[PDB]
Amino acid sequence: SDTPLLDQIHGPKDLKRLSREQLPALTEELRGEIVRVCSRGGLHLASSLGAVDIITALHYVLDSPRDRILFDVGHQAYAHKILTGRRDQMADIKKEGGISGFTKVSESEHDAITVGHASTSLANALGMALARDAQGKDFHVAAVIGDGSLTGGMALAALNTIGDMGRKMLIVLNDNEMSISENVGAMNKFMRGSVNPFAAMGVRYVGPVDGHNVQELVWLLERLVDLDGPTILHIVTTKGKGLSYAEADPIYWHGPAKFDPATGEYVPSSAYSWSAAFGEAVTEWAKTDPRTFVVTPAMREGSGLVEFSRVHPHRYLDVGIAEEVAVTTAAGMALQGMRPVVAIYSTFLQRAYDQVLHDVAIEHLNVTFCIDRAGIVGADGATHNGVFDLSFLRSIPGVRIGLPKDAAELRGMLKYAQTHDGPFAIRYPRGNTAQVPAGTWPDLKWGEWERLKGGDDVVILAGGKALDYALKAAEDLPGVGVVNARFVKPLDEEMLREVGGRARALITVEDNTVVGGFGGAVLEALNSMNLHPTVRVLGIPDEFQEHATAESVHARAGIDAPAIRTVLAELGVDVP
Amino acid sequence: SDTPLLDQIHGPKDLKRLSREQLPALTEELRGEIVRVCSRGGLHLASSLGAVDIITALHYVLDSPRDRILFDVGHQAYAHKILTGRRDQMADIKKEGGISGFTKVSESEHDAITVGHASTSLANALGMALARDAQGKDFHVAAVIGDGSLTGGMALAALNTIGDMGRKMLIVLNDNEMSISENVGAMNKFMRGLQVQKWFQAVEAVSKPSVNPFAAMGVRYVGPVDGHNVQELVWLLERLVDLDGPTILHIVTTKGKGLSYAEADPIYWHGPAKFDPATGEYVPSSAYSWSAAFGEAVTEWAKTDPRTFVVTPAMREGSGLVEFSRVHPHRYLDVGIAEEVAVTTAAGMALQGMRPVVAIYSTFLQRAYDQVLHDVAIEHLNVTFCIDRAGIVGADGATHNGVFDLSFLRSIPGVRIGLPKDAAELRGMLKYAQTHDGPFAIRYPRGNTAQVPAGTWPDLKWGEWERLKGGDDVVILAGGKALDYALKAAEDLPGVGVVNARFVKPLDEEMLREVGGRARALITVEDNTVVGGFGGAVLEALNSMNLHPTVRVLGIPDEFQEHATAESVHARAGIDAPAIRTVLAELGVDVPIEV
Ligand SMILES: Cc1ncc(C[n+]2c([C@@](C)(O)P(=O)(O)OCCc3cn([C@H](Cc4ccccc4)C(=O)O)nn3)sc(CCOP(=O)(O)OP(=O)(O)O)c2C)c(N)n1
Ligand SMILES: Cc1ncc(C[n+]2c([C@@](C)(O)P(=O)(O)OCCc3cn([C@H](Cc4ccccc4)C(=O)O)nn3)sc(CCOP(=O)(O)OP(=O)(O)O)c2C)c(N)n1
Ligand SMILES: [Mg+2]
Ligand SMILES: [Mg+2]
Ligand code: NA
Ligand code: NA
Repeated sequence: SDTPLLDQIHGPKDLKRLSREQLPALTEELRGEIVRVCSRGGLHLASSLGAVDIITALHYVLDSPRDRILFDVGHQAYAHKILTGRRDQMADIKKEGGISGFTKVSESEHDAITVGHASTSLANALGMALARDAQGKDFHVAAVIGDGSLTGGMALAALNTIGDMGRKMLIVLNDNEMSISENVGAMNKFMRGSVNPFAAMGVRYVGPVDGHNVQELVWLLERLVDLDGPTILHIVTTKGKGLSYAEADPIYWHGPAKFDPATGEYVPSSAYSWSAAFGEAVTEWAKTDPRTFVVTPAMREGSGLVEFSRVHPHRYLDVGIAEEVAVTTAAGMALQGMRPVVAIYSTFLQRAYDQVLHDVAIEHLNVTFCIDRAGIVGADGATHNGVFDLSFLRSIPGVRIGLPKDAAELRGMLKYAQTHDGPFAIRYPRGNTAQVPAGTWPDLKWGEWERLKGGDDVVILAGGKALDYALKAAEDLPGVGVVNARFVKPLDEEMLREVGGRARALITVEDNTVVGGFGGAVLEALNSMNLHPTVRVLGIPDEFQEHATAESVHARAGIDAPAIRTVLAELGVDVP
Repeated sequence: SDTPLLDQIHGPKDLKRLSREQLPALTEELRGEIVRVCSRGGLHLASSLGAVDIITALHYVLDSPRDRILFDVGHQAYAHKILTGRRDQMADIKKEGGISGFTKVSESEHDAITVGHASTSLANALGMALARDAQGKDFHVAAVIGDGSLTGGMALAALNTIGDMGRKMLIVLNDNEMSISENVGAMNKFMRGLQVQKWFQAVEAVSKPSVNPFAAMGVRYVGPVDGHNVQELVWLLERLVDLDGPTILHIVTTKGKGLSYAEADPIYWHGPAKFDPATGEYVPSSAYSWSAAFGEAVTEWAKTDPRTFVVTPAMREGSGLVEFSRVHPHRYLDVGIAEEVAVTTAAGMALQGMRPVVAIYSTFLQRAYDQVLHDVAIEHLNVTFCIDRAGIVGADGATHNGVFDLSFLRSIPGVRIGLPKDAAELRGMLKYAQTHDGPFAIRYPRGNTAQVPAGTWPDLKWGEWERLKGGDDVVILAGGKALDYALKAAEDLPGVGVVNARFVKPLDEEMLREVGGRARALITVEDNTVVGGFGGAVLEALNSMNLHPTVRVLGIPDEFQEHATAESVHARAGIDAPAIRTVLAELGVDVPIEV
């Protein structure tokens, strides 16, 4: 066996039987294990490699699950799961029925918080420490937060309260100068250069120290965890530590495809994502529109903006992991005559709900939202599934919402949004779509749907990913109409009145929760028109969806093509 | 006239014609004017009094509307409106048809941002500065932010970006150590030990011909300086606004400066009732608010439940928690103006076996949407939300009307939602939430309700509605404030049923199926937007049951509601008792005519 030490470790108690001089050899076994686990692709390789040493030291010094160790985001905690009885389960991580890719309270007593969104560790740790003190208990509370997660407002404000309350707790700042891209912000710049950067926070500050010296970290943790008041242990790590290819390019190896550990060669994703279609469109648009300015909250790569940032460096802003700052900064730009575009994932847009409502919508400002990862994202599970934006955006006055069926319709909606007054949201899923020629800028009327298949018996209303399911479902069913419901706000009131009054039954399909989303909008509009057709609302149930493929989630949610055909048969359609 | 200088000032241009030595006399006129404006009650007296001198200095040095002066919250900007052509309109401020109580872009070219929620000034200012630089323009950008607003995460994160971009802009930190209550947080404690610097007489001006609390932000830091020395503020602003990179000017002000009663108690005088400026005596609010009913209930509950822990984001007074904080000091937490921290801290408490209660206004709960969804709901944690100012709040207008919580909470899996009709039902819902698994939200309006005896703790079944008026022909479904309208509307209409729909999540599926299948028409009423709220929930449930009765959904339209009385907003929205009677007549009910 290549891992003699790890073979005897089934929990933190087994780990403590090792001597301190054996810990360096253990971290090497852990790194090799993490490399093999991630070699199949789609996992958080570089972040978990960087955190191996601090995780080993923390579990060697602390007594989990009696002590609580909290991970921010949780993507860097593969060594934590390997050391807490889940080594064998790492083979199926993020697979349906397997363990989560992040720490999850229901999965293990050793997982103190359920995470996926960034910057929640500090407020969670404060609550646990206050609860401990209120109950008269004495256990240790420790939080591991990266330099990227520290840019979030809810981490900075929580630290302000933590310094005020002065309770026993340890914060490990895992500083590798990386987020997904290189980290941004003034704090990141300041820390690159004997002063306590958190002196105004009233928090004890130790470091920076070598985040890969596992024996020194153990020695340090032993002399800090029992001190009075909160402490920040600032460690410096190399993202991807232990794999030369990952250290050289920590951006790609943050989430590599299937790769060969001996050569570093990986499967290039030669697909054309929706993200690349947006990036191509907005890079093209900004060439002729000097008012366009793109803001991302730390997702230049995921949103498809690498080429944009290179071609338009003076129209690009990365605010770090601060979705709230991204939206309100865009509002200020719109107030000064710009045409800002906020590129943001649906799940992360949840963080900026009040900024959309209060800072953008009240004055009806010219902010365009290009919303990636809309709908079920799949393997990242409940913390990342973007199945709520059709509900929470819809109830904001003046926020228009569109769902493009392809890249040409995306360009048409972006063009409309950038040339018309007020806020517009354009949401599209994880996945691929056909490339269109440069200069494709069709004119569309916002709010007008388009019928794609004839039929008056039963008519399916769907947009985006749900529309692909609907067209496939009605593929061989004459008389089943399909309408591209590419606008959720406003609805096509004229076509809905006509179709709702003439059809015996309607089906709405949405890659969104059924609660208050597109189906609810259709029912509200039909009621206002005093029309009462039979309607089957298909969508994600009012339940969080665990990690699986999006197709599996959609099959069990009842929105894929076979599920629609079953509903069609229930409505009396002659399905073969 | 008592105000000879102000009588000749109709804008910043007139102000600049004064000499610097006349500015102290002008601030005295402005303070007297603000006191008279606020004497009718219901206005932000102490904050605007504290900000008189910095506002006068900013308009004397800068050139609004060419330069942009941004106010965080905007409640401290009465002197700003008086100096920008709105002096006469101050008599009708926050009244329907009058000017807003906060700065508003559509109201004046001098109002750079529309505000009400705190901590938005810094990100807005950053966007304006980036837009200015992208367009090649050269105007000044200045933001005024209080020490309370600086506790918000979106202000701290924006400052981190502001230091990174390094653009020309000025941030005035208006530090009075007050939020509503005394300010909290480590930054407030740290700045208490900072000594005031004397620049204009000129010790500090000679020293540079001592620590920066924002050193890690890469921002120039000047101060703290006397925030009431208007000539020194002018002298400082002239020598700062044209420098490269961002600057924080830290000023120290006294909340309520100029009125002895307000300086002595800046908490009450943050928003005083009708008062006599010569005596300081004010009309006491002898009413019993929903806030007081919640405060009494949770203070009583925590005596027998050591797991209860109340968290507020800087709203101890408004949420009714003053007595709680005194009776249960070790079970009370104020996180500052950081709703996001309040909810996630409560999540951490629930994970360690506590029974936290988050007290929060509906409009401010919007700030914590993701923390409710991601940090509380995914693991179905024991957080109870007691939501004040639910529905239309009225005079504070669009930035404060809490008409969205029945929509954004309803689509979060596992979040139960209740609307108590009175204090006994509030206690019943609080009792249920604190003894059952998962998150619960209890929302109630600004306004009053009868006091109930101590020890009132009824048992209710969460999710069960209660019929209050007989009738199967037409049935009104409403809860909370909307229910009072419904009962008043059907008061003399036998056969018009009224159901206390006191639970929005879940609905009473059993009663809705029976009533929806037997009634020819239903009316839903909600103090909430009609988009995705209670009416939408009923339509979704009726559709799942394949029931198609006539349904009239009454609620707030899909439009922001400007400042007015709640009664005026509800009259025009169509949910008050006369509007319901009109709908009943449209549905064929024999409603007595008035002729
Ligand atoms: C509030 C908020 N805002 C943003 C984020 C996003 N984010 C985090 C993550 C885990 O969602 P993300 O990986 O981006 O997955 C976003 C969703 C996603 C998934 N796929 C996969 C491809 C794939 C990607 C990554 C790994 C494996 C496969 C696909 O589609 O095939 N593509 N995209 S992590 C981080 C930096 C932390 O920086 P630090 O705190 O310094 O930590 P450090 O790594 O340096 O140790 C950031 C910014 C967040 N959490 N929360
Ligand atoms: C995200 C967020 N969270 C919270 C707030 C609340 N808040 C602000 C306000 C203007 O809503 P609020 O007044 O509380 O009105 C809240 C709504 C409200 C209205 N009535 C009236 C009673 C009344 C109150 C006030 C004036 C007049 C009458 C009623 O019903 O009869 N009762 N309640 S102001 C501030 C401190 C800033 O501190 P600083 O930044 O340091 O400024 P400083 O004052 O020191 O100069 C805070 C915390 C906010 N903005 N944004
Ligand atoms: Mg990092
Ligand atoms: Mg203050
Ligand atoms: Na626009
Ligand atoms: Na509970």
